[PDB]
Amino acid sequence: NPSARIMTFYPTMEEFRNFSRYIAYIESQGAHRAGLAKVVPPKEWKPRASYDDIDDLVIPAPIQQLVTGQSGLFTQYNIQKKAMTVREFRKIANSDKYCTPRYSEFEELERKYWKNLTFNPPIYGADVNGTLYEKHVDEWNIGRLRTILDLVEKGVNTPYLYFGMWKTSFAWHTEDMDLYSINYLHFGEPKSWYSVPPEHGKRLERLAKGFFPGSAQSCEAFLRHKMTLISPLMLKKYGIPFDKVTQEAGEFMITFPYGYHAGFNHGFNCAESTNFATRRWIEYGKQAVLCSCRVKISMDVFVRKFQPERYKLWKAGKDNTVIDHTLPTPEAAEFLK
Ligand SMILES: [Cl-]
Ligand SMILES: [Zn+2]
Ligand SMILES: [Zn+2]
Repeated sequence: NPSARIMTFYPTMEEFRNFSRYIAYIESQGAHRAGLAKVVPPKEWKPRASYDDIDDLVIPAPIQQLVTGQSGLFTQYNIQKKAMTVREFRKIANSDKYCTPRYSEFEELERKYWKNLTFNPPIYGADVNGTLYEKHVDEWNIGRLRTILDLVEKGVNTPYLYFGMWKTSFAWHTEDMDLYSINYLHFGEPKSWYSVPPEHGKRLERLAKGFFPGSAQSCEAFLRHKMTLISPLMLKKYGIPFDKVTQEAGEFMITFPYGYHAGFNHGFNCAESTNFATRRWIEYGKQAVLCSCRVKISMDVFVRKFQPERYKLWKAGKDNTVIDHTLPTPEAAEFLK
């Protein structure tokens, strides 16, 4: 993948059955170079039979997202609201005040998103501790991915739900500890995404530091606050390489270590997310620039199990390793030959 473009995968039931193995395969194809990838599950596969029974589910901390800014540069302020049900949320999402505008092409809804993001602050039913997967579903269960991340246990290994409405957005960020993430769109309107290849993440970081010097002087890793919104036109103007994709109901999105992403919701929808790891991530986690002011994992456990050679060297602070973002996960051995 020398273009480092967002790749889409259509695994067959046999390919899909093993998660970490498929993640290894996609990586062998160079999916990780984009920072983001799309996986379409086999037609037969459904994580839940019906999403009709979830009306009385509680969103405990709804956030009214207030955006301030101009000419492609913005800051999102999350005003916590009183707990509400999925029924209360769906009624607001679909109301004449908060419903999706009329549009033809996606290019139109995007244009409208970046014009109106500062007006009529929507509510986002974000970071809801729970799962919509049924107990019995073994393939790609966000609640139990059984990645090397489980070594921490031996609360970022838990799943979170997101109830979105038109114009609700997520700011530019990599995952905490520069981890991988899985995002499944359970039902509803699409979710649009923007991605910066990990090989260019430092150019986005540099750009963001230039625009928000107050923020940068206050916290080294200020993008981790998940408050910074940057227009694709601003990225294009400052020559930051990026790509866009639209995830539709019943699709999976994978974010890779140090793969900056941001996006917005088209209308009323629900998506489940969690973090996961591969052997590749261990150097990403060790090297990660964290938020000072303000999720932190002690790498020691991983460096003792997978890098025993470099353990005494790293503990000392002599492990001068340099991350190659083009390199696939060791696990992709069986798929690279
Ligand atoms: Cl327009
Ligand atoms: Zn994310
Ligand atoms: Zn901070």
